[PDB]
Amino acid sequence: AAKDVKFGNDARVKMLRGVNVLADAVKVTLGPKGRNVVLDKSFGAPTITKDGVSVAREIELEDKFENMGAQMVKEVASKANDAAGDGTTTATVLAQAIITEGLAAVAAGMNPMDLKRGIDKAVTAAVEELKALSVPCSDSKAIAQVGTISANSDETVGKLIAEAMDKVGKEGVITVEDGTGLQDELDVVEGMQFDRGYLSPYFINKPETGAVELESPFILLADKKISNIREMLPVLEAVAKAGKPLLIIAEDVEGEALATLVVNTMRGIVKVAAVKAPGFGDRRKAMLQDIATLTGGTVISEEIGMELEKATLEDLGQAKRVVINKDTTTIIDGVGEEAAIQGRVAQIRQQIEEATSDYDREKLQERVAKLAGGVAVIKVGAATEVEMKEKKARVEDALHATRAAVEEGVVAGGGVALIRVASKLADLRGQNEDQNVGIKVALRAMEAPLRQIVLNCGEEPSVVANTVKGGDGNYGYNAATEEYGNMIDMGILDPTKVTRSALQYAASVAGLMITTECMVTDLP
Amino acid sequence: AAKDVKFGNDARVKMLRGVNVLADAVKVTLGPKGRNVVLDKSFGAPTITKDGVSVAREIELEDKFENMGAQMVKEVASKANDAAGDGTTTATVLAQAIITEGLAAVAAGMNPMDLKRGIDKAVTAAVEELKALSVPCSDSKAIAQVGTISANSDETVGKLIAEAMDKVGKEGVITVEDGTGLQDELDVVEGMQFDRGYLSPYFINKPETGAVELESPFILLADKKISNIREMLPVLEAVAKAGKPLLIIAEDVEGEALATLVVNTMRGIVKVAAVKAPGFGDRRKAMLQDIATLTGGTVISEEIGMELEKATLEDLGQAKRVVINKDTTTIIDGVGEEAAIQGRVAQIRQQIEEATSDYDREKLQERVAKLAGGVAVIKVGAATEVEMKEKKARVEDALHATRAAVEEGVVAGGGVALIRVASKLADLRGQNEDQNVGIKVALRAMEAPLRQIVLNCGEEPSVVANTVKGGDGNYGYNAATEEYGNMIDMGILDPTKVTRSALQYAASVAGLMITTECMVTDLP
Amino acid sequence: VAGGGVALIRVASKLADLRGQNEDQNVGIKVALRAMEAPLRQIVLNCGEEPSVVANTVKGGDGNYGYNAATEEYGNMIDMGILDPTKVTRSALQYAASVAGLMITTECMVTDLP
Amino acid sequence: AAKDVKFGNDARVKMLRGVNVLADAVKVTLGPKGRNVVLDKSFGAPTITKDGVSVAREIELEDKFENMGAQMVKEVASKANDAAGDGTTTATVLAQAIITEGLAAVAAGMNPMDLKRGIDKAVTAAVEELKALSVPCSDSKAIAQVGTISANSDETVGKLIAEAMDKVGKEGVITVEDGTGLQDELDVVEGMQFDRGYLSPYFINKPETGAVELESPFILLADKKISNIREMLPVLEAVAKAGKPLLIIAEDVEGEALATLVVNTMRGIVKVAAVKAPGFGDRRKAMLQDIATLTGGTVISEEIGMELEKATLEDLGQAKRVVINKDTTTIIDGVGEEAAIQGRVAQIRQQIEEATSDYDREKLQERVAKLAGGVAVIKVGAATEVEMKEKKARVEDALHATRAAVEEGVVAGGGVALIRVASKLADLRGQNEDQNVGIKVALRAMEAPLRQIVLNCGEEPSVVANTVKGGDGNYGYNAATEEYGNMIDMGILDPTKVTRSALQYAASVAGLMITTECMVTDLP
Repeated sequence: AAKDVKFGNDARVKMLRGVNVLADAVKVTLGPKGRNVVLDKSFGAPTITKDGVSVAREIELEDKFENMGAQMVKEVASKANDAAGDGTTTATVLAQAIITEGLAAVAAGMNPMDLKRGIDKAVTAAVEELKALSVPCSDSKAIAQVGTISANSDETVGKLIAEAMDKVGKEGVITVEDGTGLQDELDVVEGMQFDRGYLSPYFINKPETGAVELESPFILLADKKISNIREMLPVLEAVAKAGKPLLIIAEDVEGEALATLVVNTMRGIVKVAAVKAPGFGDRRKAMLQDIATLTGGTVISEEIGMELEKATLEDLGQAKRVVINKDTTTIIDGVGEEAAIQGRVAQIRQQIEEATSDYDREKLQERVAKLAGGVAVIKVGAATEVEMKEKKARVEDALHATRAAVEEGVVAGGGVALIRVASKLADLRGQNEDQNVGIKVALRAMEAPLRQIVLNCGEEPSVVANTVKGGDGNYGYNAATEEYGNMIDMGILDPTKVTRSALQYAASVAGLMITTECMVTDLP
Repeated sequence: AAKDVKFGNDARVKMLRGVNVLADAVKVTLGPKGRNVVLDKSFGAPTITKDGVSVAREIELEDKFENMGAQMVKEVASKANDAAGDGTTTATVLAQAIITEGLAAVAAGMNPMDLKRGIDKAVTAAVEELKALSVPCSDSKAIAQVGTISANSDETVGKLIAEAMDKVGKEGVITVEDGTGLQDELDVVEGMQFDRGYLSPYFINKPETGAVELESPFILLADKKISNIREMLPVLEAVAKAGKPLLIIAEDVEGEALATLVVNTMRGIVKVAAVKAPGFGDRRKAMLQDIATLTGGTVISEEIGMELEKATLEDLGQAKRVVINKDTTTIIDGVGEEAAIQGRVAQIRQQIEEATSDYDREKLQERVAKLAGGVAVIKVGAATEVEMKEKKARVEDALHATRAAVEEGVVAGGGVALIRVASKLADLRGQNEDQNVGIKVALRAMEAPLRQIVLNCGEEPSVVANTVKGGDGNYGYNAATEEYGNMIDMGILDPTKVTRSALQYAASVAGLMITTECMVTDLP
Repeated sequence: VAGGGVALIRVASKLADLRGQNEDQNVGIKVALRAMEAPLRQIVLNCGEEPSVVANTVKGGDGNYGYNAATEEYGNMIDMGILDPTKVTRSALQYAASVAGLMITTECMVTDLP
Repeated sequence: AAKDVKFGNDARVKMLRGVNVLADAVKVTLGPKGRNVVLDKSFGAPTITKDGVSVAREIELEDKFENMGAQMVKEVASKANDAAGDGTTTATVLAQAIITEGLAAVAAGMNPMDLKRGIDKAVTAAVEELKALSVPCSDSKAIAQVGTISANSDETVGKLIAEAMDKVGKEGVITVEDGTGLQDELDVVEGMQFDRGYLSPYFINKPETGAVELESPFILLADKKISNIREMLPVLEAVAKAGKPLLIIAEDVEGEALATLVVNTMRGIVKVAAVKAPGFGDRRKAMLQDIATLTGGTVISEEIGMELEKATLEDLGQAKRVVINKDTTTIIDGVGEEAAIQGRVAQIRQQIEEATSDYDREKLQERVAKLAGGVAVIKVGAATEVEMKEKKARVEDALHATRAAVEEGVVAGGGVALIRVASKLADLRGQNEDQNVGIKVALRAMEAPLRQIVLNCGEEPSVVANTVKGGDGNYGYNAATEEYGNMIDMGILDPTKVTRSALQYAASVAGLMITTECMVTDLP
């Protein structure tokens, strides 16, 4: 198609304008005094929300260049929430601050590349100071406290998360499902989790979390790439008959088969979802067999001369639930008999001994950890379902937050960590003056979220900022109570992982935009 | 699609103009001297109505932002009518008053959140004062009186209702249906009512009542989430023969299945409605079986491996009638054997003995209450179908009003209760000045309905308001007769519940609009 | 009195308990008190410093303590030789309020046609 | 009249565009390879010129704001030529550089006042480095070299100027006239010069110099301020007979009288020009009397009761020539008797013995130096009238430059003094970073003239700039011969006074414009 090509200053102003729409929309929601955004729906009543992730999702602009800006920040910022379970909005206001100052500078005649290098130096430093400020969360006393705080002072939720983590370990797999009737339950079931996400959205049956959820599905395990639905049909009919869901695991699923499957389950014919088999090379075949043992299926490989058309319901594995992310798949309550599974574990566990290589040994260890590890399942009861769904939501958010803490610790929330960390870097320098301007740009940017929060409250951002900078450690401003003090003690905190991800991703995309000299889109 | 995004002042005035159209259209109908609204139809001659709910239903605006506004108040205000059987028009004029003043204040530079907090404080204060002002309706004399007043002073109607409540209790389930000839009938039948409403509008075949009404329908009881109508087809085609309607009670009806159900029943192919199964977890399955017994159907649960395709007409339950609200499902005259039903009752009642907890007990007592309780059916007699249909309608309204009265009592109608209550709160204060302005905003808005009624009467609203503020208790202005005095004595009253509801939902949606800083909609 | 507008903001900071006959009157009072911060906020603004912060710091101290905008230094304004005659500050405030009062109470304007 | 008022950023770009037209116009004339600018005249053929002053005089822009900018730099830059006899184009290109960069910085959010401070520091430091870099012009051999170089290498002009200064001293008054024939002449005559200029333009009959030149005029001396032309009329008519011009020396000539004089001398009858009496107070009356003695006139003062109405041709003074600048009046060959003049010298010289105060001693010394010192008249001869006029011009120019050189010395021309100095100041810092940017702005600005010159020569500006920055002292680029070397040795030089003046006035106006936040003009 004939394109429209814009260069330099213009490309930059269009982009700025697009992200300004995006950020100005999302940042009104920041903090406890945050405002509402109303999002129209063609059918039904409009949606009222304080959730900036939702708001971001809705933003698309008419002008193509402006939309490019908005969509760039939108995506890279999504990556923050994806990593730590939170921080997308923050990533966004940071991005907006850095880009505004950065562009100002570039247009003022400073070198885009030197500015980017300075920004990134400042960010690296900031992440280290962040490691310094972080308060560790390690014994389950801290664990339960953190979960509790994230649950909005529900101590039951803290007790719960901590019990789960002690049962399955801190790195162990934990699931949440609806409760049976007002008492919580906790059980370890046969299960596994690996890093492969859906091969396409539209498989998503749980739009809140953006995930795939299947109950008691059969699971198809085939070691080959599946490009054509011609091989699949008999197994698909056995699955149409047994009226159960189905999970496809292959070397990959592409093209004809992929489109036909998406179209098919979206039209409600034979509900199916597909993900890639984990890993590559020989360990791919092996892990495929591991999952087979866990779920009680048989791997179908062309290598042994097995064909997918002659495959039946019997060759398949099975489990009670599966949940699939953008990047993660979790298999819950697998049917495979205990003999097969623990004997397989013994095999691999002996392979750990016979290991001639450190790498190989560790790969085998990963495998036994997953297979033998099992899955923690929290069933949330409330007495009257409303209270249950609410609590359950609270439990899931708290869980993500607690995992982030368990990994990297917690820091003062409400953006005082960022403004703190930033207050310490004033002496930071680069290789030349442009680099230095880049550094100062980022430091000023780290003041943005706290200032937005303070603004939504009707207070003067510069004064609050001044007071917080004047103090030390985790000293900051509690926007909720309008009270200064120690932010951890006052129970206002973010996982260190969350703030780090927010700043890093923000700075990444801002750097990319600051260094963009040309844009290409289609003509209207 | 590409969006249009508005901020702050711009979006707020937009919203304001939208709710002003809705309210101004709706409030012309208020009071005894209320005016007519003419609603166009593509087919035939237009509708002339004094009913503000219908008017509300019709309002949709050309401007997307303005439409969002109107739709918001429409949605939250509709709820008062949902709860109390009345109060939606009131809620809307109340809301308009709160919104106009509130946004006015916001526009002056006051803190939106503080305005909100102050409004909510005045509303809490007010609901309490309403309980203070409230007059109990307890004995069946007063009950019959309230009924007679809601039927437009038809004592037959009062007599009938009081007789119904005496047969099934004040909390008991009561129904109204067409009569078999001139004279009324009253019968108690096996039946149940639980709080789950239609899973979608468009299921409504009776727009006067905002209800779904099905005669001699089949009932499908499934313990499953139903996502795919392919599962339904044998059952739906089987129900398409025998030419009877179908009620789906399941864990939920989602996506494809729901969409197809809506479409099919709206194109007249098979009349169908879907509702959520009551409760959650295990006791959900228990109640489902309760319903199954009541209707002589069979619950289809995946747990033992039953599939919906393998369901036949015989697995379906039946009743002479079902009625579905937004929040309610009521089943009338089930086919279930008296032996079966009574045996299930016996079982639950012994389960009550072994109960190791009060919680378990109260839940069971609720269940046997429903099952053993049955349903009162009032058949309205007339002589000439026209008179019957009319009287029936009046009986329904009176029924709803009387139930609202038995629950929370009655207070002086004509919007004078609200203004009385506001006069008692003149000293109410907040944490700061903006909070105080919010309070005064609410107190002043509470004068709006009365003031409107009086305007429609062609009288001077301020003078009447002033005179009413000057008196005490249930002293107020009777607009029909242009007479001041004791409003309860004059038979002009509202259930305390509907006035409460109107005020609360009004303040709710108003609070939300006052805190909206951004709106996102599609492009024209 | 202390110049650079700190006399007006001092004076204003002492009147926080001033109340009128009703709420609109109360609003009148706060409008005017808040207005008295305007000259220093402006002075500070032209200097490229943050008006709100300086204002804040000045209100916190007492007497003729204020901000010297020339030197960016806090202290005793009079001791720093920075002052206005009391008469000029009064006249500025009083006349300002006079015309402002008149404009606020103006309901109609008549001028010739273009 | 109603005004158009622009603020801030908008106003600044208006100014920027205005000085951009002026400068881009003037700066093409700069190199020895400088280009031509063509100036339309309504009657006859257009003017082809390389004189940037001439170009500047013509520039007036349609947009009132753009015009304000242009006129600002135009006026203060004119002040440079006025001080040193040269440097106006330089001042203008310098100003354009500083304004462009400075406003860039301001728009990027740097403090206007701090940028001004930084610029002003850099210039003060630079003027010092310029003084260090300066070469003295002291012995008359050096004086003759400077004159010769300024004369386009005519050793005759150097000879002339040196002989002239030797006749009258370094500070003595020197004038140039038409020669009476081939082979120049020099004579010292009775004459004087004091610093008072015309009281108004439009008195100018010599637009080339922008000066007043009157031949054999009458001189009026009044110790009064003249507000009304009625007192003047008999005197104006007395001057009207004998058909000679008239010089007014008074306390002042104001309002009606001055306007009427400008007007009358503009209609071509009664050619007259007016100036203030030199000095003020009592020393002014004394000095007036000195001029009276020199010219053989009589002071007319009201103190002794003399009135202008009774003044005749006899009271009027006389001289062979008078020349009046914007800032200077010089009177050449007065009719006063040698006795009168030398006797007045004796009066004052005896007053010097009696002085009990040093200040008075200095003032009297000033007066006898002026009186007894006389005026040098250089009469320039050549072969043909044309050659004579050409040479006369070369002599006038050379004299300006040589005077400037005797005062402050010479520095490397071709704009390399500026770029040299700038290279010496690279380490200079201010009180904060904004001040630093100010400093770098001015330093960068100092390269602009040389860069312009190299561009006009068709060579690469960055490259030449660089090579000159690499050497030391008076090392630079000769644009004419495209040869690098020692600029003074190659005979390419500017008086230190003109380069200094240029940089200072340029930075002056630039400083003002950068700190301009509001512009006010008339409506179109």
